[PDB]
Amino acid sequence: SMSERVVPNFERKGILEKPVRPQSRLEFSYDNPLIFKNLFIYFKNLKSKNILVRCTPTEITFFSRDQSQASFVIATIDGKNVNHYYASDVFWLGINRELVEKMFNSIDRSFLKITIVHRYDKPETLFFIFTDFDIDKECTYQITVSEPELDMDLIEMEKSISEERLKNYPLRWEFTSKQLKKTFSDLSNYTELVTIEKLGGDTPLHLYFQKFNSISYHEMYKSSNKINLTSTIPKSQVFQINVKIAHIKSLASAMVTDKIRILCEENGNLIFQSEMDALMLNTITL
Amino acid sequence: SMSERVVPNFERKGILEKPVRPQSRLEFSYDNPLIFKNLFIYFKNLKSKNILVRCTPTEITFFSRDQSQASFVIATIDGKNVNHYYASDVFWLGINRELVEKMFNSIDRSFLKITIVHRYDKPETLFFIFTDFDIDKECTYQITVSEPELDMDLIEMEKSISEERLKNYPLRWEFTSKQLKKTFSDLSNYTELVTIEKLGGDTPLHLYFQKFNSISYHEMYKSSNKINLTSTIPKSQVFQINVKIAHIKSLASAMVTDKIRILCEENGNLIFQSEMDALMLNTITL
Amino acid sequence: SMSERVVPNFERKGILEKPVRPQSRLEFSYDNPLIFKNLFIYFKNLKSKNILVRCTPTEITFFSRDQSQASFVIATIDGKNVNHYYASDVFWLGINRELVEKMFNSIDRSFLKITIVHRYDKPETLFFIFTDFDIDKECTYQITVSEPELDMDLIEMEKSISEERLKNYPLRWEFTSKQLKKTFSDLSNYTELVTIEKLGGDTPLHLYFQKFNSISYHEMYKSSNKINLTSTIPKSQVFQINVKIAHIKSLASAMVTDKIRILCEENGNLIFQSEMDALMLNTITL
Repeated sequence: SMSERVVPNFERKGILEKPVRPQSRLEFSYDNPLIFKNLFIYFKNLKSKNILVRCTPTEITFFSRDQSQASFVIATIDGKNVNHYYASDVFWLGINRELVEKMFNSIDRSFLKITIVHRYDKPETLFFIFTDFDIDKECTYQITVSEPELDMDLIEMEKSISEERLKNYPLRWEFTSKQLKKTFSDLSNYTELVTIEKLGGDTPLHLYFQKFNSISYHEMYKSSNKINLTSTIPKSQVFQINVKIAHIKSLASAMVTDKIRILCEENGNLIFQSEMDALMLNTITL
Repeated sequence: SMSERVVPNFERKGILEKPVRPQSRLEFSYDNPLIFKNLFIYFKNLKSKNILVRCTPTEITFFSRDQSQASFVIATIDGKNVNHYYASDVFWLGINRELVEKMFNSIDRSFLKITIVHRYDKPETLFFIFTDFDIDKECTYQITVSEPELDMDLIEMEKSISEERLKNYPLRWEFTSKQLKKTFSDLSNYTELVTIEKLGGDTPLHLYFQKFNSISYHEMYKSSNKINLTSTIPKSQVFQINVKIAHIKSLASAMVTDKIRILCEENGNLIFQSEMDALMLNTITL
Repeated sequence: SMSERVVPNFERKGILEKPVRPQSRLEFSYDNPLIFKNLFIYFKNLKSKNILVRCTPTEITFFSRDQSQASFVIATIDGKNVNHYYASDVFWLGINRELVEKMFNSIDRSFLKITIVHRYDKPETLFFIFTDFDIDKECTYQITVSEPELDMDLIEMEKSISEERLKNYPLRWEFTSKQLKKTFSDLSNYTELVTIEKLGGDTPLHLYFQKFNSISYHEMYKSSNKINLTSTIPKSQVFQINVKIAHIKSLASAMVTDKIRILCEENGNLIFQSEMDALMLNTITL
């Protein structure tokens, strides 16, 4: 094609009125395939067995829970922010994560494009196409998919991440993926639980654990503006919850996105919002 | 000496009429010692036990087979393309690969020169000298070698790589070491055998495997010019062979050279030619 | 603060007349925390169980021996070469290395400052504070320390590294940490002991081992000026000792400093002096 390395001249067309191929129930193309690799490293870290996929004319969404059933994951890729998107209607698919694990891990910088196709022809087949433009090499995966495991709680977890319900969480801040990784990797060296504490007002955010007669650790954020922290905790009121380290380390080590928004409420539930390009990743740990 | 790091001022003299030292049956010197490290990483990947060495007044050749006896390796370093070469006559040596494994792995960028000396004085000793010019440090290895294991098939494998016999292979193309590594690493994630298929004419090269009800994988090269593919397969004739992944991954992971020429024939035999600087590496898998 | 990354504007004030906080028996601050990480990688490589710490109004010193009891380590950080130092008197502390192992390993480039505080308030607590200036994040470790294990030989090992006793060692040279690592890693591939030999006069330094009928290895330094070698061995006199590889590889792999001074005497005792910035590291292997 056009090479200097191949110069990537891709157009972000978004949602199309009709597919290129007539039997396509879904046509997806994206110029950032590493998004899918990091997403499924996250699914691997969570030891998720099955990935629920919902395709609508506007976006595709991947649902999953971790093995310990504590964390819920909702990853939606917006069709208007990708290079090519069409979906005929609302249909669902089920993918075994172990089957596609190595396929997603095979994504490297030699692939400038990922294509996903589902056809009425093969109702139990999902096509994944990775394209190497340096040598015009097309790598096509034929993945056998099933009709979805119902999991009716997804109707309640998609409501839990609504913006009406989100702007009432009293404590929120932002970490880079590097910062979230460092905090919860260092914490995992000594503890499985960490206390998150914040006094009402302009006091620092505190993360700490205490072990008598050996080691106590306290990490304190003395400038709330530098982590985009906002708090609605009443003055002279103490916000204090304990959260598990394991699932947060799984998301942090996956490095799925650039920045990560952390939202906390008083009964211990956290929400992690990791938005990058076309991918909006939400983690609900209850 | 002359340093800015030491400025390497080495001369490629080639073959000499007589050695520097009088008792030298073989004097070899080369300014690219990493060639030998990658060559013996390959020998290690193949689990080769013994390396057969033939020294002639024109070149030195290393023979070996893999543990499964499927692959044959012929690596010859041309005396006219190295910095210093002399050999009195045609003689053979045998090296235990396990004995010299760590020695070759010790080669790094601090060594700007490898020297190999065999003397009539010590008929069962092979000298390997690595020189660090930053501190004038000379690292000398005294390796005990044996008289060679006969292996008479080498007379038939050196004939098999003749250019008369090579230009009749109907299917050939070229991969970079990175491309050959990616193809056969990704293949090894799901299969032990891959089908190589090519229809006569200007059709794409196809590599694929099929597993019912789980995963099928197909990688297709839509531009034969971009992989230097040439085919003599008759029009409307189908070339189709199955090849083992393991031994090819061993060569690809060794990253011995820059480019790799792949030659296929209809009964499944492959030949890999990897030529870099003074080293010509041939892999015959039958 | 002042950011372009945060521009580090730290002052090296040295020793202060009185602490900032009134109850501080020791106040230590340093703008090179990676020194402590490499120091405790060394302590980990030696499998040291307990670290003896002596704090004086002029400097802080860390003592330890390796598990095999062959090597002694004396690491002193000079208070006049750090950013902030005060100590009320001469007192001693004991630290369990396993307890603080992960804490020191958590030091990365996101921390521009390490602070160590001991208070009369908490006599069995040592505070370690790492500061991330990008987000004003303060990571405080509360380490439980004990009153020191007496180990009276430290009075004899601190005398052994006196400059009066050091300038009589007949053989000394200097390696970069990369060179010391390469020599004793390559040696560890084939041997547990290496012979160090030097003939009196301007002859090369020799390091070698010999194994009959398999492999002999000889590394020779043909330019003594390039490794800053000085010898007081009488002419036509042979200096020859055998030294263990393990403990030297532990120091070399730790990469604690830039250069390393090696001192040898005729009864096999070695001394390694590794001085970097505020840290002076001495290794005595008897």
